[PDB]
Amino acid sequence: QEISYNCDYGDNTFNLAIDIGGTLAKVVFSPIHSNRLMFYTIETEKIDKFMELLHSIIKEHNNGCYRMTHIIATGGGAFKFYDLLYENFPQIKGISRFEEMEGLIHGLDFFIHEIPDEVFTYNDQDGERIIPTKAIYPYLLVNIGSGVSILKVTEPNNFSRVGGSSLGGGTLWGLLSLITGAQTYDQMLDWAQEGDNSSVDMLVGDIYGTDYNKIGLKSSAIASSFGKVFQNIEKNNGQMFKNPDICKSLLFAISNNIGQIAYLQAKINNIQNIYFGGSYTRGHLTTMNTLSYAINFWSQGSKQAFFLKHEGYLGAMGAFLSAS
Amino acid sequence: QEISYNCDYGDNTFNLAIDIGGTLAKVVFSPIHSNRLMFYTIETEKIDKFMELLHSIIKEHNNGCYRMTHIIATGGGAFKFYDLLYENFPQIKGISRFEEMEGLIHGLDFFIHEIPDEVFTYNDQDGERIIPKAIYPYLLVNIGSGVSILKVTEPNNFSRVGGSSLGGGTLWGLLSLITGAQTYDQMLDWAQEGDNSSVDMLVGDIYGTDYNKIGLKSSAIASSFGKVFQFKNPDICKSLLFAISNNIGQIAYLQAKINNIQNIYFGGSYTRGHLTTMNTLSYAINFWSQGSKQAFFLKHEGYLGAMGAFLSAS
Ligand SMILES: CC(C)(C)c1ccc(CNc2nc3n(n2)C(=O)CC(CN2CCCCC2)=N3)cc1
Ligand SMILES: CC(C)(C)c1ccc(CNc2nc3n(n2)C(=O)CC(CN2CCCCC2)=N3)cc1
Repeated sequence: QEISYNCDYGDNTFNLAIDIGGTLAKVVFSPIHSNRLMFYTIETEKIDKFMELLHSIIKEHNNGCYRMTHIIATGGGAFKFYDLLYENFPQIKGISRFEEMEGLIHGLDFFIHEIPDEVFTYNDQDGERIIPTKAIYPYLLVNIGSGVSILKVTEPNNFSRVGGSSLGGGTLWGLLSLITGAQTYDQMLDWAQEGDNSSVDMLVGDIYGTDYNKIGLKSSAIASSFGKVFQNIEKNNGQMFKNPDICKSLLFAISNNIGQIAYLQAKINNIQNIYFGGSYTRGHLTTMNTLSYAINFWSQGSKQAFFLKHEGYLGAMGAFLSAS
Repeated sequence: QEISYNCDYGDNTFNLAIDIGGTLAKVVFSPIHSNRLMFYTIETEKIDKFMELLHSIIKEHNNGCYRMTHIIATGGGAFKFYDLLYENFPQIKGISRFEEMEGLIHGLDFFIHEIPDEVFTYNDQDGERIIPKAIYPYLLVNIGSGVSILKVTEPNNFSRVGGSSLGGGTLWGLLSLITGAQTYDQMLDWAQEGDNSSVDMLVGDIYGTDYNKIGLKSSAIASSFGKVFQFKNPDICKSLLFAISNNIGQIAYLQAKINNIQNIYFGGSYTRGHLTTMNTLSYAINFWSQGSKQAFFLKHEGYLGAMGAFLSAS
């Protein structure tokens, strides 16, 4: 989903920014003179195919001219696959690394300051609102991939990772894949969307028979994700539970958890604006709503969720920008 | 698991404190003049048996005298099963209600101040240590089905500052449906035997090395179940126990940090003298605070609310 941006092409270098995660490898590049930023994603585990795509991009978008190509790598793979990369691209101007947290922040900051129609709020009440993007700072980034990293940015170039969590997209995809046997992330999202978590979850209402306003929770609030199930090829003979219900429950469970940790991190760091990055939302309305509600709920309106059109490309984008 | 205590039998009343939670129904009482505190737990699912037990207790330890029995009920069951309670005890001295967070805190604070050998620390390196102002402020992480978190800054100054739906229920639920484990006990056996890297993506899997710039070694868990969408039940168990326990750990740390708290007491039905769990929770606290915060555990971790209700009669 290309972006129009006036790039500086003064050094006549074709910059291939790659971000090789645990699961997803992202590429950001701009054919010289195009004023277009282009983005692809392929699985990390298809490492061969990832390299074919890289050669293919040089072939088609830079006239097969290796000598003018600079590879800039970020994410774990910048170390882990560096040798393989150096070996597979003998003729390039060079392959260099850019630090992962710097990349994320550099990419996000760029989108926040330079790309119209990139940053948006979303809940079910309000719909989608595009932001017309130094009341920027400080801001939080919650980067949801397989796992979750949380970074603060106090000002341009001043950032740090303040924490993270092992309960991310990878937990969601993994649990629901094994349990319900969904084959796509899309399919589990559709299953979630039409499901009912109250079949598998304990609500406050189940415990109290009513609201619990003294602690600020309604009957419908979730007390225990999957709380009803102990209290009741393999799992198919295990299952007495609706797959869509399971998918809903676990999507709420993980999102709400991310929401809470984001909130707590924002709290500590006196941040109002929370940006969600990574591969997790994917413009999925329910997901964005759950995240926005969690932030709103915990902050009582005082803090705000934000999403990004190019949410999965923060790292690769930052890497790209470093090669200036 | 009786505590011996010098109670005030000033009212001459048999005070029967109950805390009916979502899964667990708890009871604390003292036979008059015994100076004994007694504790039983029955599943909420078996509410009828819990009711039968309350009758039993009155018959056995208060001499069949309903007239001098005062029930103090807390937990959501005090609301949801009010009708059953009144139906069971129309003729007792009173059925009082005590608010649940106040009961938790009153229970905890009494155990911290008054009962020797109740509060301990535990990890794999140092073993169990019994602890014998410097008390406040403190945190309570109450884990049953879900999680409540409370801050207590002075004797009668506390609040629930947040909570989590990812509790023991999430663990028992996923592990029971995925693996087939019968009991919380047999999850810990499976987990004891387990290697989580089978299903968890580690830092070392992503970087081929440490990421010490962010303070994470190659063996740190980047994504629980992160290998699963590209399986040994022991591995699953250990993965999810880490997943849930570390999360609770992190959230406890963050809440403690927001509130400038050093000491974090765990209550509920989750630790239950399970060494691994207690180690996991301690380590998370340790890790996130670089050793400057501390997990504490309680011999009667499950009875905080009943205990606080019991004390409200006093
Ligand atoms: C892909 C990449 C970047 C390697 C990665 C790694 C891990 C995760 C998510 N997992 C995670 N993140 C954490 N985790 N676990 C902890 O256990 C503690 C923690 C903070 N801790 C650091 C040391 C000082 C004390 C505070 N941050 C996401 C992405
Ligand atoms: C049994 C009993 C006591 C009924 C119970 C209920 C819920 C849970 C766990 N679930 C949970 N706890 C939360 N949750 N979710 C939230 O979503 C938000 C939240 C705090 N929020 C409320 C409004 C002001 C800002 C802070 N506390 C455990 C035990």
